Amino acid sequence: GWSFEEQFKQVRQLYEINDDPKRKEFLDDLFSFMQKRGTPINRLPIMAKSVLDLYELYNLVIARGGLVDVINKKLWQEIIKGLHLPSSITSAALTLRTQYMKYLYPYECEKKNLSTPAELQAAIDGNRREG
DNA sequence: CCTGTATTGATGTGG
DNA sequence: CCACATCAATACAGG
Repeated sequence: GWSFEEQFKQVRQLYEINDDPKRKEFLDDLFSFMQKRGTPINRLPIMAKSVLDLYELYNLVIARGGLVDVINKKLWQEIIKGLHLPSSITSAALTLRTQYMKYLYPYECEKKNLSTPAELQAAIDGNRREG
Protein backbone atom coordinates (compact mmCIF):
# COMPACT_ATOMS: atom_id res chain seq x y z
CA GLY A 1 0.00 0.00 0.00
CA TRP A 2 2.91 2.38 0.72
CA SER A 3 5.59 1.91 -1.98
CA PHE A 4 8.23 4.54 -2.79
CA GLU A 5 7.61 3.99 -6.51
CA GLU A 6 3.88 4.66 -6.03
CA GLN A 7 4.82 7.98 -4.38
CA PHE A 8 7.45 8.72 -7.07
CA LYS A 9 4.79 8.82 -9.81
CA GLN A 10 2.71 11.03 -7.49
CA VAL A 11 5.48 13.60 -6.84
CA ARG A 12 6.78 13.29 -10.41
CA GLN A 13 3.33 14.53 -11.41
CA LEU A 14 4.02 17.52 -9.13
CA TYR A 15 7.28 18.50 -10.89
CA GLU A 16 5.94 17.90 -14.43
CA ILE A 17 3.13 20.39 -13.79
CA ASN A 18 5.52 23.10 -15.08
CA ASP A 19 9.16 24.16 -15.49
CA ASP A 20 9.35 26.40 -12.40
CA PRO A 21 12.74 25.84 -10.64
CA LYS A 22 11.50 27.70 -7.55
CA ARG A 23 8.56 25.27 -7.40
CA LYS A 24 10.97 22.29 -7.45
CA GLU A 25 12.82 23.55 -4.37
CA PHE A 26 9.44 23.69 -2.60
CA LEU A 27 8.29 20.16 -3.45
CA ASP A 28 11.84 18.91 -2.90
CA ASP A 29 12.19 20.87 0.35
CA LEU A 30 8.62 20.05 1.45
CA PHE A 31 9.15 16.29 1.17
CA SER A 32 12.47 16.89 2.97
CA PHE A 33 11.06 19.30 5.58
CA MET A 34 8.08 17.02 6.26
CA GLN A 35 10.57 14.29 7.18
CA LYS A 36 11.55 16.50 10.14
CA ARG A 37 7.89 17.15 10.98
CA GLY A 38 7.24 13.40 11.17
CA THR A 39 4.30 13.79 8.78
CA PRO A 40 5.48 12.47 5.40
CA ILE A 41 3.13 12.58 2.39
CA ASN A 42 2.46 8.98 1.32
CA ARG A 43 -0.21 10.30 -1.07
CA LEU A 44 -0.47 13.89 -2.39
CA PRO A 45 -4.02 15.31 -2.04
CA ILE A 46 -5.69 14.94 -5.46
CA MET A 47 -8.09 17.44 -7.03
CA ALA A 48 -10.05 16.86 -10.25
CA LYS A 49 -8.19 13.56 -10.71
CA SER A 50 -4.95 15.57 -10.54
CA VAL A 51 -2.29 16.12 -7.83
CA LEU A 52 -2.71 19.31 -5.79
CA ASP A 53 0.10 21.84 -6.38
CA LEU A 54 1.40 22.00 -2.78
CA TYR A 55 3.53 24.91 -3.98
CA GLU A 56 0.88 27.19 -5.53
CA LEU A 57 -1.43 26.48 -2.58
CA TYR A 58 1.34 27.68 -0.27
CA ASN A 59 2.14 30.97 -2.07
CA LEU A 60 -1.59 31.81 -2.02
CA VAL A 61 -1.88 30.82 1.65
CA ILE A 62 1.17 32.95 2.59
CA ALA A 63 -0.09 35.72 0.31
CA ARG A 64 -2.92 36.23 2.84
CA GLY A 65 -0.37 36.36 5.69
CA GLY A 66 -1.36 33.03 7.35
CA LEU A 67 -3.83 30.16 6.82
CA VAL A 68 -5.94 31.51 9.73
CA ASP A 69 -6.60 34.82 7.92
CA VAL A 70 -8.04 32.77 5.03
CA ILE A 71 -10.45 30.92 7.33
CA ASN A 72 -11.66 33.96 9.30
CA LYS A 73 -11.86 36.04 6.11
CA LYS A 74 -12.60 33.05 3.82
CA LEU A 75 -9.92 33.86 1.24
CA TRP A 76 -10.13 30.24 0.00
CA GLN A 77 -12.30 31.38 -2.93
CA GLU A 78 -9.18 33.22 -4.12
CA ILE A 79 -7.07 30.10 -3.45
CA ILE A 80 -9.66 27.71 -4.92
CA LYS A 81 -10.04 29.87 -8.06
CA GLY A 82 -6.38 31.00 -8.00
CA LEU A 83 -5.59 27.35 -8.74
CA HIS A 84 -8.47 27.19 -11.26
CA LEU A 85 -10.06 24.20 -9.51
CA PRO A 86 -13.32 22.86 -11.08
CA SER A 87 -16.62 23.68 -9.30
CA SER A 88 -17.10 19.88 -9.22
CA ILE A 89 -15.53 19.85 -5.72
CA THR A 90 -17.93 21.56 -3.28
CA SER A 91 -15.55 20.77 -0.41
CA ALA A 92 -12.62 22.48 -2.16
CA ALA A 93 -11.96 25.05 0.59
CA LEU A 94 -12.49 22.34 3.25
CA THR A 95 -10.22 20.00 1.27
CA LEU A 96 -7.65 22.79 1.16
CA ARG A 97 -8.08 23.75 4.84
CA THR A 98 -8.22 20.20 6.18
CA GLN A 99 -5.18 19.06 4.16
CA TYR A 100 -3.16 22.29 4.63
CA MET A 101 -3.55 21.82 8.38
CA LYS A 102 -1.90 18.36 8.31
CA TYR A 103 0.76 18.75 5.56
CA LEU A 104 1.63 22.48 5.14
CA TYR A 105 0.85 23.73 8.68
CA PRO A 106 4.52 23.11 9.69
CA TYR A 107 6.24 24.78 6.71
CA GLU A 108 3.87 27.80 6.94
CA CYS A 109 3.92 27.98 10.75
CA GLU A 110 7.45 26.74 11.47
CA LYS A 111 9.29 28.67 8.71
CA LYS A 112 7.04 31.79 8.87
CA ASN A 113 5.02 31.45 12.13
CA LEU A 114 2.14 33.50 10.63
CA SER A 115 -0.23 32.22 13.33
CA THR A 116 -0.76 29.60 16.07
CA PRO A 117 -2.84 26.36 16.32
CA ALA A 118 -5.29 28.00 18.78
CA GLU A 119 -5.91 30.78 16.27
CA LEU A 120 -6.35 28.17 13.52
CA GLN A 121 -8.36 25.74 15.70
CA ALA A 122 -10.40 28.70 16.98
CA ALA A 123 -10.97 29.77 13.35
CA ILE A 124 -11.98 26.24 12.55
CA ASP A 125 -14.53 26.22 15.37
CA GLY A 126 -15.63 29.70 14.24
CA ASN A 127 -16.44 28.31 10.76
CA ARG A 128 -17.48 24.78 11.81
CA ARG A 129 -21.21 24.49 12.59
CA GLU A 130 -21.91 24.70 16.34
CA GLY A 131 -24.11 21.64 15.86
C1' DC B 1 -14.71 -13.22 -8.55
C1' DC B 2 -13.97 -10.37 -3.32
C1' DT B 3 -11.89 -6.88 0.05
C1' DG B 4 -9.12 -2.50 1.72
C1' DT B 5 -7.56 2.37 1.31
C1' DA B 6 -7.68 7.13 -0.66
C1' DT B 7 -10.27 10.67 -2.99
C1' DT B 8 -14.68 13.25 -5.13
C1' DG B 9 -19.29 14.98 -5.02
C1' DA B 10 -24.57 15.84 -3.35
C1' DT B 11 -27.63 18.38 -0.23
C1' DG B 12 -28.63 21.57 3.69
C1' DT B 13 -27.71 25.75 6.93
C1' DG B 14 -27.27 30.79 7.87
C1' DG B 15 -27.24 36.20 6.57
C1' DC C 1 -28.47 32.67 -3.40
C1' DC C 2 -23.36 31.05 -2.10
C1' DA C 3 -19.55 28.77 0.63
C1' DC C 4 -18.92 25.50 3.62
C1' DA C 5 -19.48 20.80 6.29
C1' DT C 6 -20.91 15.62 6.68
C1' DC C 7 -21.53 11.18 4.72
C1' DA C 8 -21.15 7.60 0.97
C1' DA C 9 -19.49 5.38 -3.84
C1' DT C 10 -15.80 4.38 -6.91
C1' DA C 11 -10.86 2.77 -8.90
C1' DC C 12 -6.89 0.04 -8.46
C1' DA C 13 -4.12 -4.08 -6.73
C1' DG C 14 -3.34 -8.95 -4.49
C1' DG C 15 -4.95 -13.33 -4.34
